[PDB]
Amino acid sequence: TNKQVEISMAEWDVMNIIWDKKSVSANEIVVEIQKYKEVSDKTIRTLITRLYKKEIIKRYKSENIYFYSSNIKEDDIKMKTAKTFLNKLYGGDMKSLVLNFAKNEELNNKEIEELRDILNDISKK
Amino acid sequence: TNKQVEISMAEWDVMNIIWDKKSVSANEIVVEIQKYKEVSDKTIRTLITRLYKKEIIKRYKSENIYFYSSNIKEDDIKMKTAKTFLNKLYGGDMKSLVLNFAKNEELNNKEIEELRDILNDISKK
DNA sequence: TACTACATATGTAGTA
DNA sequence: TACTACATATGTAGTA
Repeated sequence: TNKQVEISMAEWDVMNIIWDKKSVSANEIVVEIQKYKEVSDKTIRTLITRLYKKEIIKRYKSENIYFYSSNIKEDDIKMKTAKTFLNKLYGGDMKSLVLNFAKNEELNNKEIEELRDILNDISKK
Repeated sequence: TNKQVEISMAEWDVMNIIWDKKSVSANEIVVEIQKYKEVSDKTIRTLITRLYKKEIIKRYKSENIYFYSSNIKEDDIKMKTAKTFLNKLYGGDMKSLVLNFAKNEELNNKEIEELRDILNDISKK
């Protein structure tokens, strides 16, 4: 038995990379994340170490280098995070959140329609 | 000039109450929040104090009691939080998040249709 | 790669 | 109501 599966806000950047590349080396994660923000190799490795310790990822040695892989279902931890978020910011109501989106004009009719599409597509049995 | 407007995860419970009741007393916030979880008067007041200090709320004295009110646009801070969330968990793609919802079966066709509705309703000019 | 360091934050709550 | 206390966490990063 265990508890709360945790992913600090800054940790998602590491996990999204681990989930996206299935099996990766710290160095890899490090270069990938730098491709879009100023972060030190050490900092990222701390995140890596921390995830590894919370057991959200596992590893094995390949050459003499460590390669990491997810030890948690992505769809599940993101979904749990999202409900938390939705409850706190909208009393868990996708409507209330999709409506706050249109309102603040964070969506152009092109995206509004693509959505309405896919979404109409889901209702379709 | 100033910076980052902050609302710790536990703070939203206080703000949602301040935004919902327009002008409130700490005591009020305290009873309201207890109506759904075990939290001490002091704890909640700390949140209140902290928000007040970050200037996300202001106050005036009424009888000799303090009444607080929002000093920030709700639609704006929630929206900023949501983009942050969406970028981190879905590379900012409402589709990708609405699809993760249906998938994990966090939505019954009733809600799926209400959504598709309102949403189809938004595309409607 | 493994530990350690560390200012700031966070969730809880106690003293003045 | 105002401060203080405090374990744990968090984002950054340095030493072994």
